[PDB]
This record gives sequence, C-alpha cells and structure tokens, in this order.
Amino acid sequence: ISVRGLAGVENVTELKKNFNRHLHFTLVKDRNVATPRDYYFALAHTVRDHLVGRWIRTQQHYYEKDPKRIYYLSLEFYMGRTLQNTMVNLALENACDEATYQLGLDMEELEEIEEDAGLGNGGLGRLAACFLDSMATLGLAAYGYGIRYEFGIFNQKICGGWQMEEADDWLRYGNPWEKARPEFTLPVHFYGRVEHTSQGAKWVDTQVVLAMPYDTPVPGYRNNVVNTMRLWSAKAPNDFNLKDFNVGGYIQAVLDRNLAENISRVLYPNDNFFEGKELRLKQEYFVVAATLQDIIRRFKSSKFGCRDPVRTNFDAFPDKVAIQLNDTHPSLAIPELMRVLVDLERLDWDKAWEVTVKTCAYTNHTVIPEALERWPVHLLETLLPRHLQIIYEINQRFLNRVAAAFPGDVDRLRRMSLVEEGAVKRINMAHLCIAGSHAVNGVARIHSEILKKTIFKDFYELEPHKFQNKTNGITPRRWLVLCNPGLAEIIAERIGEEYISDLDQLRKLLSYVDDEAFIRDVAKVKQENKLKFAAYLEREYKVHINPNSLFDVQVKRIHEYKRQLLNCLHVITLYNRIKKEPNKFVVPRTVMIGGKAAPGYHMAKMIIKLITAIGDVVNHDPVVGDRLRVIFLENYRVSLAEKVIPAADLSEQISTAGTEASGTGNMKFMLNGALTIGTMDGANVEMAEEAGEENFFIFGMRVEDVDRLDQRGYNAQEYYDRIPELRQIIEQLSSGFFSPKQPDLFKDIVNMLMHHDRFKVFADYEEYVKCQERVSALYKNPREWTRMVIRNIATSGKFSSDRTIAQYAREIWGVEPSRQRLPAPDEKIP
Amino acid sequence: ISVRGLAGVENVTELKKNFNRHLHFTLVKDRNVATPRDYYFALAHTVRDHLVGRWIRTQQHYYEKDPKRIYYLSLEFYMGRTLQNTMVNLALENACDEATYQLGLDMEELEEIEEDAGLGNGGLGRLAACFLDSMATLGLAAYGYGIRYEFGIFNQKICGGWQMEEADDWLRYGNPWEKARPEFTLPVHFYGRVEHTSQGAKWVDTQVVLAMPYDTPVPGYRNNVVNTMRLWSAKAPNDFNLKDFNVGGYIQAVLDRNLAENISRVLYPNDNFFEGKELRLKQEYFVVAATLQDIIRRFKSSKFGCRDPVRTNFDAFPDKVAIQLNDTHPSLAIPELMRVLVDLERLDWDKAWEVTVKTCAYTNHTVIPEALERWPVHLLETLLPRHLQIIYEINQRFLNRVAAAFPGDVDRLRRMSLVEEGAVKRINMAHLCIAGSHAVNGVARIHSEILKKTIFKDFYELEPHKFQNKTNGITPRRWLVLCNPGLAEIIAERIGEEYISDLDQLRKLLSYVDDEAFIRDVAKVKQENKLKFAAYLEREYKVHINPNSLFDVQVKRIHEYKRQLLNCLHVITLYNRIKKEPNKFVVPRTVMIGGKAAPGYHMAKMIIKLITAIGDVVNHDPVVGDRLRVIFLENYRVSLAEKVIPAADLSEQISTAGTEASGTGNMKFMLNGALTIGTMDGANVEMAEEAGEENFFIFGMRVEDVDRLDQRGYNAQEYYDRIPELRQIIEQLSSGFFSPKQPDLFKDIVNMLMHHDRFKVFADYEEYVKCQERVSALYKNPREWTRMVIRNIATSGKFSSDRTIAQYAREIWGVEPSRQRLPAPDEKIP
Ligand SMILES: CN1CC[C@H](c2c(O)cc(O)c3c(=O)cc(-c4ccccc4Cl)oc23)[C@H](O)C1
Ligand SMILES: CN1CC[C@H](c2c(O)cc(O)c3c(=O)cc(-c4ccccc4Cl)oc23)[C@H](O)C1
Ligand SMILES: *Cc1c(COP(=O)(O)O)cnc(C)c1O
Ligand SMILES: *Cc1c(COP(=O)(O)O)cnc(C)c1O
Repeated sequence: ISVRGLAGVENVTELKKNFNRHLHFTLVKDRNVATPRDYYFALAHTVRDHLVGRWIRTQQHYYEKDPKRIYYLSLEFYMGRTLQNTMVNLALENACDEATYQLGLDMEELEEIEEDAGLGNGGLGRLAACFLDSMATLGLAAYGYGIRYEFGIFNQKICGGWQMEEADDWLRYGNPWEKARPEFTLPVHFYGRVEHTSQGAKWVDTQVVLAMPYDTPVPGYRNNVVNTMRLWSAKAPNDFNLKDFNVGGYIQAVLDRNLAENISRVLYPNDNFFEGKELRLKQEYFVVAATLQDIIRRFKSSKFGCRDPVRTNFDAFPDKVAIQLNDTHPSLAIPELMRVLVDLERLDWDKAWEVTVKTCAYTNHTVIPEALERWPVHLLETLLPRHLQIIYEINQRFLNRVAAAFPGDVDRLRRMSLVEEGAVKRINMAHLCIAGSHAVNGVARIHSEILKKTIFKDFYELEPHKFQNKTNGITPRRWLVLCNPGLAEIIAERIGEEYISDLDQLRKLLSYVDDEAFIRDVAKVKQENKLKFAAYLEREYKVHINPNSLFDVQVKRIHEYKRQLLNCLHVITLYNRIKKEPNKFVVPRTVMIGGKAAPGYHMAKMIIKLITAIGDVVNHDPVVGDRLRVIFLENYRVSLAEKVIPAADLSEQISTAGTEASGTGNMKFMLNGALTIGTMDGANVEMAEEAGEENFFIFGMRVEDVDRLDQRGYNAQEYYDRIPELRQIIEQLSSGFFSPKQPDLFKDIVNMLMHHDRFKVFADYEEYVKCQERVSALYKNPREWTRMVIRNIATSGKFSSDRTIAQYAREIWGVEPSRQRLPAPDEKIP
Repeated sequence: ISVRGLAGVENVTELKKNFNRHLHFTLVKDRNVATPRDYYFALAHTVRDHLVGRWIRTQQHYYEKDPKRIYYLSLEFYMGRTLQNTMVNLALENACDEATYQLGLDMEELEEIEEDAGLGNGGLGRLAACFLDSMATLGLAAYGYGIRYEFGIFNQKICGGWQMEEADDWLRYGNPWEKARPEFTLPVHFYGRVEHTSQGAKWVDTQVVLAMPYDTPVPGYRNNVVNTMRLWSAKAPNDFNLKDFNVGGYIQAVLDRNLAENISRVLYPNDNFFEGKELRLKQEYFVVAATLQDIIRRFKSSKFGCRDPVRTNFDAFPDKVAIQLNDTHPSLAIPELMRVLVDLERLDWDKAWEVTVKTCAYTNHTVIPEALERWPVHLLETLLPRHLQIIYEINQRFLNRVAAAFPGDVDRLRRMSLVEEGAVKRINMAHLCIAGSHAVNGVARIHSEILKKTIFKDFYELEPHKFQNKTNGITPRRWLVLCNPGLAEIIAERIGEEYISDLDQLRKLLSYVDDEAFIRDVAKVKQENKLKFAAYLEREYKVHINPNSLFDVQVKRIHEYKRQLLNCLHVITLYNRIKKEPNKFVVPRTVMIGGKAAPGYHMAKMIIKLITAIGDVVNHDPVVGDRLRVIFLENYRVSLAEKVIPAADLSEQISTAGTEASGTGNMKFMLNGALTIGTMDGANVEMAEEAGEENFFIFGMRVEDVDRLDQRGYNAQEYYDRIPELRQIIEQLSSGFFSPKQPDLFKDIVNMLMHHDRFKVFADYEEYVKCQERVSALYKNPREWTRMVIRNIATSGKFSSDRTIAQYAREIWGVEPSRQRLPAPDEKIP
C-alpha cells in the first residue's frame, strides 16, 4: 500500500478490538447509532492509547537521567490535526488503515473529521509546532509551553466576496489528545503594589488567577520518544472571587469569575502586528509566570532535591535549564526570573542576572516596526508594578555598560535604552530581550545580517558574540510523508526511508535527474495530487477548475508586505492580454490565492475583496474560457495547506526584499515539487543558493535596490506614466470595471498604490510579469519543467527543522541531539 | 463482610486489571506518582464501565418495546456522590472492596474524594434524586431533565461564627459519570417579537442560545435497568454571537459569548423562596424549551415514525408521554407545548389544549407566599412575547369556564385569574399549572388537604378530580443500605434482603421487639455509628464531643419557619437550668444544628450566628462540663447527611404546624434509628400515625390551634410575661450575655420574636421543653428507648420513594411498575 508501516496480523486484530472497546465503553455507542464522528473518536482513542506507554517512560527516563531541559516558550502553537501525524510517527498508518477497512470504514473519511488545533496565526505558530516535532525526533528533553485558548484563529467565511469572522470552537466535541492536570494548578498574580521592607521588596495586595495545565504528547519519529506540550488555562479562585465581601450579590460574584478566565479565552488574530491591549499583556505574563514556577519546581527536584552541593545553589540553573523565547511575546520571563531569584530566593542582583542571561535566548521574527512590542509604562505600572521596577533597574545597569563602552556617546544611550521617551513612555521588549539573553538569532541569513546592520546595530557593536542566525525549517514528517505519501513513496523506492529523519539524503535524487522512469513518476504524483485537489474543490466548495492548467498558488496571511496585490496586478494583466488577442495561445493557469486577514486590518480585507472581484469578472468571461481561473482559497489553515501545497506547480513568494524575515511556506512548496517565483528575500535566497539560481525564478529589486530607491524617493507615478499595461489596470480599478455597482469601491487601494505604497508594488511589476512569462515557457516543456522540479526537491534537505533544531541545540542550548531509539514502549508497571 | 454482594474470584481479578488499565491508559499515571484522587478516578471509571453495557441495552430496549415515557422536569437534582450508590445497585461493593484491598488501597478513603453533585438546595432537589432511583428500580421508562450548573449550591464556611459562601466548583477535576452529547445540541430562542401573518403567528427576530445535553446513567437496584438523567448546558452559537457585524470588536464579540452561557452557570441558592430575576426566568425557559424538543423528536420516531395511522396525529401524544412538573419552576412547559403544537405543528387550539392538559401534571411543594412564583408581565413581555400571548389566551378561556360554572361570582373570577392586577401585573405560575395539568398533587396528606381547603379552594371547587396527594418518600438504597450498612445487615440477618426494594417488609421486625439479641444489636450499630461520627468530627473539623451523650440533631436549610430558633431557646434553657443547679444530674446531650442559609436571607444568617454564639458560651463553661455541647454542623449537604443521620438519637422536626408541606429529612431519621420530637406538620403526622403516637414525641399547636391564635391575634408579650424561664432568655440576648463585645448584636432576633414572629416560636416553647424532658427520661432507660426505636424502624416502610413512585405511576402517569430484571448486561454488539 506504501511505506506507512507494516499491517501485522496480530496488530490489526488488536487494533480492531480496541476500536470496538472505545466505541462501546468510551463513546457509549453501538454500531447502530454511531456516526462518522464517533468512529473518528474511537480511532483517536485507540491511537492515543499507543503512546501513553511511551509518554510515561519518556518522562520517567528524563527524571532518572536528569539531562538539561529545553523550555520553548511561545504564545502560539499552530498544531493542526494530530491523528495522522501520530500514526506516522508511531508507524501505525497501514495497520490502522487495514483495521478500519476490515471494520468497513474509510480511514481518510474519518481523518477529515478531526478539527485543527489552530492555536496560532501563521508562520510563528507553525514554526513552534515543527520545532516540537523535531526536538522529539532528535531526543531532546524539551517542553513546549503555551496557552490553551478555547478559541483559536477564527474560521474565515467569504460573504459577498468579503471576509466574515466566526469563532473557532475547536473544543466543542472535546479534544482526545490532551490530558487535564488540575493537580498541578499554579497561582499567577496581577496588580497589587510593592512594599519595601527591611530585607527586600514584596509584591502585595495582588489579584490571583489560577493556571491549570493541560498536557499533549509530542511523539518523535519512530524513536519511542514522547515529549510534552503543556498549555495553561485560566481559572478563577473560589475564595476572593466570591470572598471579598460587603454587598454586590452572590450570583454576580460567581458570574464575574468569567473575567479572570477571559485570559485564556481567545487568541489575538494578529499576524506580525502589535496591538497594545491589556488583555494581551495579561496573557503574556500569565504564560510566563506559570511556566517559570513549573521550571523551578522541576529544577529544585533534579538531583539537587536529593544532595549535590546541598544548598539551593542556582549556580547550576543554566546547566540544567534553557528557555527559548519565541519572539518578544514571552519577554516578561526575563524580569520574572529576576523577581523570583531576587525577591523570593534572595540571591544578590548580580548573581541572579548572571543566571538569567545564561539561561535565556531570544529569537527575532521580523524587522517591521508595527510588529515591535512597545508596552506603555502606565500599563506595566498598574498591572505589574514590581516588574516595571526590575526593568528600570536592568535598564539602569545596562546603559551604564554602554556609557562605559562608548564614553560621551549620548545619542547611543537614548537609542539603546529599554525605555522610550515621547508622547507616552514605553518599554521596548526587543531591547529587553537582547540585554537579558546570551543569544539572539535571526531566522534566515539575510534577516540575521539585516539585524546586525540595522535594527540592532548598536547592540551588535556592544556584544557581537550574542548575535547568531538559525535559518528556519519545516518538519519532513507532516510536510512530506503525511501530506504527500505518493511523492514520499517514489523517493523511498529509489533511496530508502532514512531521509525522513535525514533530509540531506535527498541530494541522492540528483543522480536520477535524467532517469526516464523517475521523471515520469515525479510528474505522475503531481498530476494525481492536482486531480485530488481539483476534486476536493468541487466537493466542499463547488465550482470547477481545470486540472490540466498550471496551478499558480500564493497562500499565506494577507499582508501589504506579502504583496498579494502584486499577484493581482499580474492576474489582471493576463486577463487584459487575452482580451486583446483572444485567439492567441497562452499556457492555461489556475491562480489560487488564500489567506486570512486580521479582523481590524482594513487594507488586508480590501485586498481579499479585490481578489474575489477579479474572479467574478475573469471566471465568467466566455472569451477567456478555461485558460484563466482566479480562485480565492477560503479558510486557509494547516489542514488546507496539507492539501494545496502538494498540488501546486508554482509557489508565489513575492514579498518586498528585506521584509519577509524568512518564510516557511516557501520551504513547504519546494519539498513538494513546486517551482518558486520570488524575490531575493528571507530564506528564498538560501533556497536559490541551494538549488542553483538557474532552477529558481528570481526577479525584482534586491535589498540594496530598495534602499537606493528610498534615498532617491519612491514615486509610483513614474511607473504609472511609463508602463501602459500598468496604467490600463489602474484605470480599470478606478473606473469600476471590477466593481460595477460600486465604481469607487477600490479607491483606497488605488490611492495607496499611487501615493503611500511602503512596499513599492509598481517598482517590481515589470520584472515580475517578465519572469512569469519565463515560467509559462518552461511549463510548455513538461520534461524540462519536471527536471527542474527534481533539482529543487533533491536540494531541499537543508530546510528540515531537524537541521535547525540541531543548530539551536549545539550553538545555543548546549545539548547534543541523538537519534537513539528509547527502550521500546513495553508495558511495565512499577 | 456484609451483604454488599459477592466477592467472586473471577470478578475481583477482572476488577483489578481494569483498575490498572484505567490508571495507566485513562489517567496516564503510574503507581509511583498516583495520588488518592487518581485511585478514586481509576476506580470510578472501572465501576462506570460496568453499567454502560446495561445503559445501552436499557435504552435500546425502550426503543423496541416503545412504552409510555415519563419525563420528570426539575430545575434541581440533588444527587450527592455516585460511586458507592452505583456499586450498591450493581452488587459490586464487596468485589470492589476486595479488589482495592488487594491493590493495597482503602476503598472508604477513596470514596471520600468524590465531590457531591450539589445541583439542588435541599428537599425539592433531593426528592427528584430519590425519585430517579425509584423509577429505575421500578422499571419505568423515565428521564430526568434539568440544567447542568457548573456551580451548584455554594460551599458554606463559618468565619467568626458567620456563614461565608464560596463557589462550588464541582467539575474542577472532571465528572467521570456524565457523557457529553454535543451531537444532540438544540437551539433555544429568547426575545424577538411576534408576527401575525396569513396562516398563523410567528416568533421572529429571536436571540439563539444552544442547549448541549450531558447524560448521566441512573441504575435501578439490581435489575439491570439504567435510565438517563439529561442535563442541559448553555452554549453560544458561533455565528450571530460574532456575525452581527458593523463594529464593536472581534475580541469583544468572542468574550461576550459568556453572556449566553451564563444561563447554566450557577444554581440560585434559594430554598422555598421566589426571586424574580431575569436570569432565573431564562434558566426556566431554557430547560423547558430544550426538553420539549427532545420529547417531541423521540415521539415522532416511536412507531408513528414508521407507520401507525400515518399522519402526525398528536392524539396519541398523551398515551406515549407524561411530563411531571416538579413545582412551578418548569411551568413554561404548558405554554411552550401549546406554542409548538399550535404555531409549528398547526393543530387547532382546542385539540392542542386537550393534548397539553392530558400530558402535564403538577406537584406543589409549599403553601408559603414568598415561595410562590409570580412573574412580572413586563419581563415575560420582553423575554417571551409569544408565551405571554398564549398565557393570556389560556387565561381568557379558563375564566370563561369559571364564569359559566359560577355565574355572577365576580370576585371568584379575579381570584382565579392567572393574571394578577396591582402595582405591577404578574402571572401566577401556580394557577397556570393547575389549569394546564390533569393532576395536581400535594406532598403529604395534611398539605394536600390544606391545598383544597385554602390556597387552591376555588380551583378544587371547579375541578375536584384534578387534586390528589402523593406523600413523599426517600430511597432505602442510599438512605439505609448505603449510609447504614451495619443496620441493614442486622435487619437482613433476621428477615432477608427482599426489603431493600420492598420496605413494607420492615414490619416483620415488629416480632423482634422483645428479642434480647436484636435489641442489643440495634443498640450496638447506633453506638458504632456515633463513635464513627464523633471521630469524623475531630478528624475534619477538630474539637471533641462525648459519644455517650444523647445526639440531638436538627439538620436542614436555615429558615424562620423551620424554627431552628425554637431549638436555640431550648438549648439556652438547658444551659440556664444547669447553671442554677450545677450538681443535679441531667442526661448529657450533644445538640447538633446544621444547614445553609440563602445568601440574601439576613434573618437566617443571624440565626447561624446565634447558634455559634451559644456554643461559644456553653462549650467553654467549666461548670457544664461534658453534659452539654452545642455544635453547628458546617456545610450540611447530602454526603454529610449520610454521616450524621445514622448517628442521630433525636431528630428535630419542629416547624410551625401547617408550614412544612412534607419534609423528607424526617423520614431519613426514622429509617435510621432516631426517635422524633416534632409538631403535627407535614409527613410527621403520617409517621406518627404509622408508628403509633405513643412511639413519637409530639408537641405544640396543631394547624387548628394556629388558626385560632391568628383570629385572636398573636401577642408574644403574653408568653414573655407568663414564663420566667423564657423572659430570662430574652433578657440574656438583649443584654449581650451571648455577644459581650457587641451587646446589641442580636437585637433584630429579639425584636422579631417579640413583635413580628409569623411563626409563633413562643407559642410552642412551654410544650416543647416539657416534651424534651420526656425524651430525656426515656433515654435514661436504654432498653425501652431502643424498643421504641425498633417500633419506628419497623414501621417506616410506607415512606420509601418506591411506594410514592408506584402511586404516581398508577394514579397519574398511567403506567405499571415492574420489578422484572432486564435481560442481563451481557456484552452484545449489533
Ligand atoms: C497606519 N495604519 C495602517 C493599518 C495598521 C493596522 C491596523 O490598524 C490593524 C491591523 O490588524 C493591522 C495588521 O494586522 C498588520 C499591519 C501591518 C503589519 C506590517 C507592515 C504593515 C502593516 Cl499595515 O497593520 C495593521 C495600523 O493601524 C497603522
Ligand atoms: C420581609 N422580607 C423578609 C426576608 C425575605 C427574604 C429575603 O430578603 C432573602 C432571602 O434569601 C429569603 C429566603 O431565602 C427565604 C425567605 C422566607 C421563605 C418562607 C417564609 C418566610 C421567609 Cl422570610 O425570605 C427571604 C423577603 O425579602 C421578605
Ligand atoms: C507554513 C504556514 C504559514 C507560513 O507561510 P509563509 O508563506 O511563510 O507566510 C502560514 N499559515 C499556515 C497555515 C502555514 O501552514
Ligand atoms: C433530605 C435533605 C434535605 C431535606 O430535609 P428536611 O428536613 O425535609 O427540610 C435537605 N438537605 C439535604 C442535604 C438533605 O439530604
């Protein structure tokens, strides 16, 4: 059937009875009233059973051996579905496929019932998920810590061509994967005030909110390692949240508990955008405060909570603990670690600071200013009074270091301060992170260089040793084996299975680039994937597409910097050219654009409307026929990505040079047989460098060109004046050609393009359409298109998150990865 | 060990492995980190497994045979713990005891970990629970329908002698007994308006709230029948509760979902008191609206949803459905049934009314005015516009019936109206219930008579056939076998086990009233129970009591009508007499008073303080020694009742004659070997009648005496003037003898007693203390005290809820009870 594992005789039999056990005893149903959802659940519980044994021994193992622990703090974990991924990592896929088949059920049908765990916005959250998978596969004692939102990223609906948001009630039917651990609930404090008494400061009169943990297992790839992802949920205490007496109403008090519990209610749906709301700050401290208590508790046990030098010497803390800050969201971990060490453990400031810096590391994800977290001092002042004091003290000591290093450089002083003066004083969380971390890394070579040359230039000059680079990656399990079994199979047929946990081995495929059989196969799986997607499209969304056309797709969050607008200009250009010479042959294309817009991002929502507006015109023009279709992919999310990416021919990665720190969707398309048209931005640079620029479709300005244009001054009118095709498009938009009933509907888009385009869409237009013409030429030559595809696939090995994690491990955490199988799962009950 | 079932070799072995299965796979724990709570859960899941098989076949059975279904609607189900009760009804207690013993665990220790399901205030909620147990034991196709409150009755804490309330987060660690059934979620409507169009009225522009059901199994006593209790939970839809667009904030919209969900958040903590709050009305409609949809859906299937006369003829509705309204709380079921039949099914009014009346029956629980539900018309007008219209129409037609029956009786017309004029117009829910039900019953003979003679005299004259009586009862399983195994054993030793489901057989014990062995035994188990309680007291609450004294207990909700105050007067009298003649012998007593006060009931809270204030003085007077202790039993609830009742010697049932409709605590004490001191009120009358007044300690005014006093006019001063002992007590309270630091602390109590005592505490004082002297005399004669106890126990058979349910079944529902064992639980998987 494929290499989804063995369908053993004893195990298929064992699976079936357990499926039946759960359907009866767990779901309390009988075959005569069970629905597909019930069957999905019976299966999930059956699969979940297989890793608890391993989960228990893995955690017991770490307790015995006591290795250095890695704590990955993130406010986002974009997990997606977990049934298939679990089967894959446990080598259960075929056995399960067989067992459900014999029970008369279609496993694929049941998998579609699982709800996505959408606890993330996009790239940042998905990276955390890929990292968790790699850390387990590399046998690291790692823990993912976050927040268990009861409502994840909103489900996107398109009404009248506009995006409608609706709550993502992903827990509605329950989550079979998590395990509530109410016995490990921890208290988190808010508000209050600081008392300075005799021997130290005291944080007093605080409001208490409880943090209840929920654990989800993270299985490594076929190595019997099962790590833990601990997500915190907010709960109101039953006392004060009722006991603070003297009238108000007993009923009201109880109803008001959903005020403390709102902290973990919903994920902020902003991608690369900072919104300074109090609720967000509460969420950030909540995850940090609870996590750190858990980390220290575990440490106090270790082998120090037995003997060792005897005397809680936190001198060894950094030798046993590593905390990775995914962006600045969990930045309060730095002043919180100090607070605990100084205020509670009573360590001297300098010793505490030494420990803090040595255990914390920070990962920067973007350079755009509106993504930068700058919290108003009055907010921190009211909510976290002691932390503000600690931050001022950290700032004080840091600036003294700067002054000593650059005597008289007064402007440098204000530039590096963690405190920004002005309208309202604010705290720069990025500066906080750099000062309190021993390592700061960018997510792609170009991005890391930009950090040193621009945004954090002063900090790099002060401590060059802190700055590093760790190019992002994606997990080959979910992003190849899981979503593209067909491709994984033909690759395995030639080079074996060892590449699944050693992607570099994909290079061996280079020697099949002229193999007639392989070329035919690679091309066949892509055709099958396209036919499958084309069917899914009519199944769940309904309105046909041609599977013989070039599948041109751009899927990612809607952003001005991502330039979905540039894509739109090209689509309209294609349309206008066909209308000019109807009977001229052009390579048929199905351009698919999908992605969610943050609810308050007006321009992003306007772009979605433009996309659907273009499709309304183009898709119903008889003269165009099936040569051009414009489709907006609704509710783009992890599970949808697993469907479109394997079906794509052309991957659109066209952000303005210097704006996309790295990107990861780009890597997903490369691994799945799509060719890339993009700018020299983020990881694109490293991808072209790995495959050879001749096997990549690069166009547009480079970072330097953008800077040159800025010195000069960007004037869109110029491009409008010199390019007739461009002029024609802008006039079509302006006149209502794409919005008959509301002729001025797109005035904001046009106005922006012409007068305030921070991302110079027009500047890359000419080179973009020219490059697109080259893609079409090559597509007309199936054999050569496929050969270039093989060159990309064979050279994508570097982009596996296993490589990324191995680098973090060695160059930042100080731990050694290992591909050693944990001593089987075997029963055991001590 | 006792007759808690057989500890079979194969089953104890089977139990142990399943306990281990659950500890490993379900709880994901290993013996090295498992805590008593984990062990309790492993056991609960193991026991829960044993009834799913039966649960499934019972429900399948009803589907095949299609008997008339009984729907018991109640806003309260005071269930308590369910582990032990399940073991008892499944005959698993000994096997489980053995198995956990071999696993090295103390089953009794684990049982204490289970949280009470306190979804009720007291009597009314506990009655619903006893009824569910009896209906299952009598093989009735019955369903209990209610609301799944996430917060039940508050946990009571005594601080400084005052009651403090704190949220009852009973779901904190999860509920192993329930099964969420999200697939059966139903929508409930609120607000909106009524459109009268061509062919009928339409309820439009409503706000939708979803009702998600949770099912809990209700096992019958050893007959393999497992019925269902379906509790509804409120959930906000994901659309409109987000989709009603045009600014406000996406985040806010999501947070605002906890506005629709507040409906099932908390139980109103009022016992026999009406609070006209909108949230309460919403709860009442919520349970009614969801339940009725479920009832009709099931009906449409039956055997009509196959063939029969073919044509949804609701003519057979009353032949297949019976809806019992537990008090007026679910009264909206009447106009809701009409709404559905008329507005949706399009039946003519008269046919719909015929069906409604024939399927509905109402149970009245009290005659006190402040418990009467009178909803303001403006509230129903805004929240349920169509129901108000239907109620006016029902009223209209009903009054026309009255006018035709009593021509010219204009005052009768206004008296019987469902609409009350005055300050604000209100709807009398009790009148609604009588008009739309074919049966109305009181809960004890005297209460039922009072209803016909007073409160509902006009209605009784109109339709005498509607009025009935159904004396309350308690289940002998939980209230004897479960809480008093020792007593159940010695009884079984002489007459067998058949009495557990046939309490009348207890009469056979009369022939052992002179048996020397039995007398010694009955007395021994009572002594063991007392020693056990006396230990529990120091264990969990700490401060010693003497197990050799007479255990004088009054446990029930704190009320002015229940007269805990009268008890207080007696206690103070005892104290004053000892202080007067210290060296005179008196029978030692431990008087225990426990019960919760509604949070807003000031007087009730003042009484609790008085009780603790008396104990402060009495318990620390050296001269008193161990002859008199006054203890306030904290957090009285079902699980605590299971502990004190079996340990009691004297049961205090002293409400003012005519105020306690029935009472059930009184029956619990009679069954467990306590003698009763009480007034001729509620069921007390029937209890004395069953045991013989010579074996009961009756005192005080009868209903007639109370009425006589009212004609005359009650003047407390008179009693104050003629009874020195009483005068001395009132002056002690007035002067601060019991509240040194706050001398006027009890001025409200004294003022009330002297000027506005609606319950004439003083009028029964003399006869009360005189009667108490008779109890002490008899206690001094162990042998005779015990012989009187045997006369009470042997004659309590009539008070089993099996008898009550058998009467409801035959005289109201039209179904025949059956003690036939359902065809085993045996595996099966169709
Ligand atoms: C001037 N104004 C433009 C819109 C912007 C804004 C909003 O008002 C609301 C939003 O939800 C977003 C968002 O999600 C991303 C970005 C963003 C992110 C990176 C680069 C450029 C931009 Cl415009 O901007 C947002 C902010 O008010 C400043
Ligand atoms: C005059 N006033 C007295 C208090 C009463 C009241 C409250 O203000 C608040 C409450 O929670 C209760 C309660 O639980 C029971 C009874 C009650 C019930 C039956 C008979 C007599 C009484 Cl007093 O009364 C309550 C109401 O405001 C009328
Ligand atoms: C991989 C992924 C992303 C990130 O895509 P980029 O193109 O790097 O912005 C966003 N959303 C989902 C659903 C993803 O799978
Ligand atoms: C039985 C019971 C009641 C009812 O007691 P009465 O004395 O009839 O008022 C109230 N609360 C609990 C916990 C009960 O078990």
